[PDB]
Amino acid sequence: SIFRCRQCGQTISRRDWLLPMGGDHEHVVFNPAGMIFRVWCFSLAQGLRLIGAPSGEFSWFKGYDWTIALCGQCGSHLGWHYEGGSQPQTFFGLIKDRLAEGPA
Ligand SMILES: O=C1C[C@H](NC(=O)c2c(Cl)cc(Cl)cc2Cl)C(=O)N1
Ligand SMILES: [Zn+2]
Repeated sequence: SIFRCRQCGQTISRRDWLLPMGGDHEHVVFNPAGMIFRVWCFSLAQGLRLIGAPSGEFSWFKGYDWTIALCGQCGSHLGWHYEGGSQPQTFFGLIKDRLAEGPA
């Protein structure tokens, strides 16, 4: 029902807020360092700290620029916030295995 940061327990998001971007909330992707991420898309999230300036470089989602999303509490890299696109303008792509699911 809710998703917390796996490292410290910070409240991050909810199952109800999963978003099927391109028909699926799950997207498996790699960055230029070859790191594989299983990214779940969410319409909304909280408890994050978004860092740096948005960048389109290597964006996995056409038309969106990303900013890195850290856990606001412990600093763990939890994913990205996506903006500058259309339908929707913004969303979060969070790394599934950095989250823990549990009761509200
Ligand atoms: O949509 C995205 C987000 C994802 N970005 C990254 O992994 C990334 C890059 Cl490329 C550079 C730095 Cl300095 C830090 C990070 Cl976290 C990517 O490659 N495509
Ligand atoms: Zn945390």
